[PDB]
Amino acid sequence: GSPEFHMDALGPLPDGWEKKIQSDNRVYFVNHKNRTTQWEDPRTQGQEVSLINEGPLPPGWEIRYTAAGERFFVDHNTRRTTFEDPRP
Repeated sequence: GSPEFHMDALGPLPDGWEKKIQSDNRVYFVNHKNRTTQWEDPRTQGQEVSLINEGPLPPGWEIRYTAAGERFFVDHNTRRTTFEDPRP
């Protein structure tokens, strides 16, 4: 009797951030602790450094998972999805 909710409730609201996806595939973020909004993924706004300091996944990029269970990368600069590219 598994609930049709909280399937992957690790991503949405982990500690402060709140991620809501837009039909463009742009996730909005709202961190309520520090009060900040971020487009696509929180690439430390312009600085693009905080999630670069130990982040081999979220440099304002997105993992896009296909139903088969494959995660790709997504960059908003060129509007690209790709197997890898930013960091292994």
